[PDB]
Amino acid sequence: PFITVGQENSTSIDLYYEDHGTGVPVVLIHGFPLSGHSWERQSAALLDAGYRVITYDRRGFGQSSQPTTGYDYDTFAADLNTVLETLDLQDAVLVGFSMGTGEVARYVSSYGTARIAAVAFLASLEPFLLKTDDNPDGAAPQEFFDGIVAAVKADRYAFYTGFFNDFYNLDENLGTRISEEAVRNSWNTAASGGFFAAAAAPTTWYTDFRADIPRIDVPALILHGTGDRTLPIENTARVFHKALPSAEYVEVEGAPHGLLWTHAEEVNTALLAFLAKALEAQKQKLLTEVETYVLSIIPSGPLKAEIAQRLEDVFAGKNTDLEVLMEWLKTRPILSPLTKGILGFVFTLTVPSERGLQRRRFVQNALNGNGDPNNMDKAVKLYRKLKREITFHGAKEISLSYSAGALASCMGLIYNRMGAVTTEVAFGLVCATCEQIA
Amino acid sequence: PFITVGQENSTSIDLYYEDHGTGVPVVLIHGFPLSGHSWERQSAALLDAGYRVITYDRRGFGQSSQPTTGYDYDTFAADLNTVLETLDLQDAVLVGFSMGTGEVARYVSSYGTARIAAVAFLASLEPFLLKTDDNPDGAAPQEFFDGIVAAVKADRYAFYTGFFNDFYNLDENLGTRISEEAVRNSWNTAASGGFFAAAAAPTTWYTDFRADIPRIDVPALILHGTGDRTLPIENTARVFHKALPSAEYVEVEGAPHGLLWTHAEEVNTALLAFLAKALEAQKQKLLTEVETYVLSIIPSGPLKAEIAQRLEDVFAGKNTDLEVLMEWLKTRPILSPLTKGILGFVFTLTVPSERGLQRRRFVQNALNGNGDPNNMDKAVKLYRKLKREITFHGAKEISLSYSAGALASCMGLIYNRMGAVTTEVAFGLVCATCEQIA
Amino acid sequence: PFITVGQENSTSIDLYYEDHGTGVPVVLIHGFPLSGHSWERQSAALLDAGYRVITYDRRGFGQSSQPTTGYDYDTFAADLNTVLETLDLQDAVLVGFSMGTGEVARYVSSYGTARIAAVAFLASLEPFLLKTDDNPDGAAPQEFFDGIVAAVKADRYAFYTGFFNDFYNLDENLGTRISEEAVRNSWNTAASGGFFAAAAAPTTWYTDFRADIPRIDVPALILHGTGDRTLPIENTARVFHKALPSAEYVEVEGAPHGLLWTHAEEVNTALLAFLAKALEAQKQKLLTEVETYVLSIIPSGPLKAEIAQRLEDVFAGKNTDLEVLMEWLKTRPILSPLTKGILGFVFTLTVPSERGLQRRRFVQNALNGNGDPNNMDKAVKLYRKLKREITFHGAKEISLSYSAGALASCMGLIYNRMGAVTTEVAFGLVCATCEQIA
Amino acid sequence: PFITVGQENSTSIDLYYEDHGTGVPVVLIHGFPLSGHSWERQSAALLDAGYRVITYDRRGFGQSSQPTTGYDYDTFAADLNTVLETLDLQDAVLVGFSMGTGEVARYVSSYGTARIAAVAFLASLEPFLLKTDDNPDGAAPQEFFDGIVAAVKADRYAFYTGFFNDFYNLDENLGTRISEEAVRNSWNTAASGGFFAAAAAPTTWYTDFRADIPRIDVPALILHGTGDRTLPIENTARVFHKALPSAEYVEVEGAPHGLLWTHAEEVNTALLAFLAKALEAQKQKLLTEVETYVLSIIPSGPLKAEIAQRLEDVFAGKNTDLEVLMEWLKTRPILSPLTKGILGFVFTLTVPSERGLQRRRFVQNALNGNGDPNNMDKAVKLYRKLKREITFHGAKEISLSYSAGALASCMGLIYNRMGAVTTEVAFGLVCATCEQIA
Repeated sequence: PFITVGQENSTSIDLYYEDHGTGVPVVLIHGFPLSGHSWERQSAALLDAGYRVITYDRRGFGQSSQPTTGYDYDTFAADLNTVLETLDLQDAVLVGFSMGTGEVARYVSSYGTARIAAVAFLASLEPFLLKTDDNPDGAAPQEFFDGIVAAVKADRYAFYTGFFNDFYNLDENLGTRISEEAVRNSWNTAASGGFFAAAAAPTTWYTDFRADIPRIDVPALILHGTGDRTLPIENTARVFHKALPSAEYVEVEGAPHGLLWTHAEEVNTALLAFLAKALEAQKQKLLTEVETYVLSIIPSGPLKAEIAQRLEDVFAGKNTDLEVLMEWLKTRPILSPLTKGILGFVFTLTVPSERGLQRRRFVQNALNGNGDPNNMDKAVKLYRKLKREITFHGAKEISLSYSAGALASCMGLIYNRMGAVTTEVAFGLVCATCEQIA
Repeated sequence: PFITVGQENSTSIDLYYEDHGTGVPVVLIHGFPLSGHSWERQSAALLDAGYRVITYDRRGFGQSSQPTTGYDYDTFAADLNTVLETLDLQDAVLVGFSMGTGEVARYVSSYGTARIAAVAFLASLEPFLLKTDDNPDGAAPQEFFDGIVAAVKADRYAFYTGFFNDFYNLDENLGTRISEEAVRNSWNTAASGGFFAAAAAPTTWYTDFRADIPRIDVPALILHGTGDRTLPIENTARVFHKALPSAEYVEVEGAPHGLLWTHAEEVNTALLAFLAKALEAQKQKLLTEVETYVLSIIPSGPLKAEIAQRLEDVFAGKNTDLEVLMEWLKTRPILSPLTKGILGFVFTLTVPSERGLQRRRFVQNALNGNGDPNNMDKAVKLYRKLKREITFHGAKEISLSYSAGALASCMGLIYNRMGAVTTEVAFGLVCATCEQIA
Repeated sequence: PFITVGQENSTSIDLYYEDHGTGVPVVLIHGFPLSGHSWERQSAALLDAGYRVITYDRRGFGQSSQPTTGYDYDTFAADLNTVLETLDLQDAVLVGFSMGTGEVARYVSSYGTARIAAVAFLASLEPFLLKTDDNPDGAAPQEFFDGIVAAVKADRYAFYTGFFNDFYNLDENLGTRISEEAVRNSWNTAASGGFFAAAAAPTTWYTDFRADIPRIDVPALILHGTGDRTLPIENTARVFHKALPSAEYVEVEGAPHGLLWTHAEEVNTALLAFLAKALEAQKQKLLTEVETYVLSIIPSGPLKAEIAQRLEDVFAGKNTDLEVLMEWLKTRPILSPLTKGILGFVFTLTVPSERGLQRRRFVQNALNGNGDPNNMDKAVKLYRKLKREITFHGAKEISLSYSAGALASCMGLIYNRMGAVTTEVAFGLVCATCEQIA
Repeated sequence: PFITVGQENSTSIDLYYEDHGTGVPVVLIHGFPLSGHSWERQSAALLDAGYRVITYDRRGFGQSSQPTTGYDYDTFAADLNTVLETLDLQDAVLVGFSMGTGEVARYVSSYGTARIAAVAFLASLEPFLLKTDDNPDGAAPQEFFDGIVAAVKADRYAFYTGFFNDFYNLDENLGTRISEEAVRNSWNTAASGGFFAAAAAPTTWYTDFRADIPRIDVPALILHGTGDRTLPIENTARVFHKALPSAEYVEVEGAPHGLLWTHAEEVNTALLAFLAKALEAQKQKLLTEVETYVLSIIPSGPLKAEIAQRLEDVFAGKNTDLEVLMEWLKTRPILSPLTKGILGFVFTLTVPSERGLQRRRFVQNALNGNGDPNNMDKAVKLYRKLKREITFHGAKEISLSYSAGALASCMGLIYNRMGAVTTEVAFGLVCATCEQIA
């Protein structure tokens, strides 16, 4: 599986990637000098949780092409962008490691967070590795990194065995956390990378990410090992935590750089917990926002109280039957025919349990909107535009330039054949429909 | 004449209606199982008085379409809503009878009173007909209403002759209050209705309106016959009066259910009296509305209190001389020239005595608006729409699409004796002029 | 509700009709000289059974326009055609009465039975009323009918009272089966018809339908009253039964012509029973035909036996859960991935109980068909054509000119968004898909 | 350049006008009997200060058409309106001279000051020239003006030489303040005017503007010459100042009527000072508005406070060196590269001192935008639209319909000197660029 992301002379820059599972897209960005297959312990856990794991090999590493140009985070983010755009991910999760944490930071700070739901930084490079007079929180001067570069061009293969000695802490974890077989393969992966890439990659480690940090507006997770030899914890995560206090901070005791394998159990537990927590918060933040707009059409009374509980009992996840709901919604005294349709429309999008009902008829008759030929035509012009939309705020703004009858008819288009459009965009119409009747 | 209010399969649910006369819109809603033509005696009196009679046929009755769905007051009110919206009525009058009294209450409790000036409940269903343990004030248990439904489904046509026997009290009024021919027509009307409508209509009689009663904020009239056999007065109007004491209560002695025809002379007298009283209340309520917008331009001080008194002493009908008003209005130090014109313009329209003398100039120079042909042209374009306009909300709505300079010149047109628009639209200009200074 | 079906000089020929309920379309064609409202006892029973009742007024009768041309069964069938085409009915039921039985016969013999599922003849005219030397089974010579025509032009209104005297047998059923009120309305309906229509309609009674009878290839029901005075049972249904022995024959004892009201209970019971029986037979005749083709792809073994029972337990109507079925279908040893998708596709179309499952994934991956760009394109060309198709035989023939992979991909289009197309057309693809793999 | 403002028979009434410079729109209205070109000394001074000079010729004078109807101030103001509306001026300045002062006064009392920021009356006609019994403060009786009309109709050309003798005071200023050549051109202009215009114009001089004076709510400037022979200062400006005390009053000593040329130095100083005061209130509120959008890209912190100070110290006009600014902007840790370019782009547009030196590089690399052929192509499509635009609000709205990458690249085109739009439009790009990054 490849994705063309560039062009070099006569050759085309293609990246190897894998696409597994179904659900919330989770992008795993590996680090130096491994490939996407180094996530194999994290991949298994994410697939069991019900996520969609998408891993790719960075240019010059793994099974991807090996160019001699474009080795900077501005290009790396551009490659990530191309991957996200081609695969068309919405509300995805970016998880980075080593060099991968830089790609996550650079993408959010350059391409925004229209497609991103949450981020995770495992053994990050942030905020700065280069120790200068402007930033004493560095780990080493440029003379150190230059020694590494000269070492790779000297003997790239021999450099690996020494690098992995501090990567997994073989003087501490060999035969314990990581077998001798696992070390050999990690060497093979590094050896199967680009010769020019491994010599150019370290020159990207001392890149300044200080300008990229405050552009993070999504729930973040900063995780780092205490026994990390390659990336000193005191020069990375500690000052990063100060720059982004809102991010969940987790230190793994006695964990090397490659804590993806050694301390897999600790990382996998903390990562799945963060995702289960952070995505639950936004899923619910759209539900209470919809509930706000939906209750703004219901006249104050006992029903406005009753409708809220039937919603809350659904928003929490308590089992409820639609037949009783759809019937109880029909036999409602205060509610107008128009608002019965809107409530029924919400109830279908909020319950995983459809109860095996094809569809209801009282709402279809309610969502007609007086059946005006010019009004139904204004509903299909909207329906084509909502399919191209991705965000909640995007769906609401577009569907606010149409009449209330048009929105209802447009809701009818979505009610019979959904969908196409997605639930986040679906709520954008509903929140717009209830807002127009005010 | 039809108004589309719904949709059924391939067919459209249309309602037959009539629009006669010019003046204050009066909407007459018939009851079971007649049509809009049953108001022909009340209509005639309203047409002679100078009102605007608007009658429509309920779905499944009269000349309207005959659907098999939506026979509840929420649909009945929704249909009523669509009718009011299409004709775009402001400060209209709702008169209900039998089932029609239910539609008025449900409309007010669901769609508000933005278009309603006053309401009237003739032989009401309110508050409840179904006699249960929670409400002993019912007229009969559900087994009774179900017997009627079963009687209709047996032979709806044979059911009519028996129904009309207690409807008009033929053992008391036949040959006296109502001829046999008029009864024949009432049968034909019932026979020309929907078969499903007549079988679904009785199930709406025992609807609870107790939650809708206190939502009535417009002047109401509760009228009922003492000899009503179909709707016992002790189970309807008597307990209805306790829930809404503010409503004018009038009993017609020895009057049956169909008192629209039998005691027509009595009903028309009580109804015309109610409108002349309730609208007089609103005429002055528009004057206080003008006072509201006009005082929002006057600076806080002793004058803002005195001006309110100068307005109220005129609005009530107390005798006042223009010479004192026009002179005292002229020699005011703090008030700007613009607000002098608006105050003078109001003062000229509310007092009948101009004395047949010259015109004034200080108001004329402010309301001239500099006398520019294109500015006067935006005033005559306004003048062209205001002579064709009838309502207060209509004049206001139109002159808000014009420049601030245009409003001044248009107020000048009516003051300078060029134009001659109605009193209600003139205030629409004033309220719009005062609205622009905000 | 009107349907334009013709043109006369400056005027347009429109027909009044009603469209109620949802389900299998049942067209009720009234007789002379009533309207569609005369089905009001049959309409109520059909609406409770779950059918879709569609009644219309014949040209020159009821609320329909009253032309002076086109009074023949060739035109009457043409009008029926226009109604069926405009409403777009599929697998509908034609029920005729008096003159209406002729319209049913003429339509089937001229326009085919592409839209017809079953027919019913209540008090038929078939096969011939005119008693000549060629057909002694007539009821009267032409001199009799000519006396009627002269009687109508003499006094159309007076003719009705005498006609209804033999129509309902008032000397037998008045005050018993039919009230005096019901008779008055039937008069009103006849009086509200076309003056020229009532004088031209009888000249259509002695029309020869002998050439139309053998074109009936659908399940039929011949019903007639024994006490029918207008249409002698011995001259109609008796010789009709001989011409069509396959038709269910039912005689109602002591029933007049208008047995629609008098013997409503007997007719409604026999009609609902025939429909419940006759449509069950075809619904099942498509299921066993599909089962035949579906089992023709499964290799002989224990599963071919097991798959048949899971289908039969569904075809009968026994409750079954899809989750167990879809999972058991997945974990099948002999079955290829391709055939798993087809079985899952059948299981979704056969159960009313969807169990509240959004959709399955193993079948979507199965129905891909190797994901060939040229093969998926050949699937959408088919999908546009299947929406325009109506019959089972029509769907099969079209979808037999495409590759097996195209059908699978086309089944995928229908699997994600059905539908669009309908189940009868849906099975046409399946039966074609399994047939191509042979 | 012409503006259609009316219609006369087969011909169209067009006015010649000029639109020069960029900044606050200043409309200069000339007087009798010259043209718009008589402002050439004020135009030059206003253009150097950085204003936008807009002059037009009154109907019947200069290069404008010469109709024989519509010679009154109500029409003159109407013409001015059409010009202001067509050009769509916002917060403009109306400056009148001689006969021109009446149009400014006449415009403000009819169309408001929604488009007007300030007004200026040079050698005004206000408040009244006609000496009557109501106003002894007049300049002349009706017999004087009638003598002028008769003098013009006698020999319009000969009238000019005598008129200009008192217009510029040739017996005092000839050869000193104004040459004989300048007078000759002034003669040519008057002779090229309408014959009927010069005979109808004087009849507008004695028009009453007293009702128009108190409607002036904007900062005003009353200026007049003391040695004015055509308009005696004691009968015009002296009593005008009393009617509008809030207006800045400035008398030019020893100045004739035509003080636009003779005392240009005196007028330009007083006019620019008046403009510098009334317009300054608006000048600062747009600069802070730019600052508002610019600060919306800077992350909240200590720098957001320092950057605000760096903006304010430049907007006021305090001397600052770009080398320190561009270097300090370059060596900023928190600021992203993209926002560095925008700040540098603003810093380059706000300081007049380029030092006649080189360009900067850190901004060139930021405004590149990844150098994508399609993103850069969307930048040149914008540049074509921005060269034709004039206002700040106009530039912002257009460049808000393009992508963020295009805006960056478009800012690059103008910065790398591949284009040249105005400062007001330049900020329109910046303000549009900053709004999209949110």
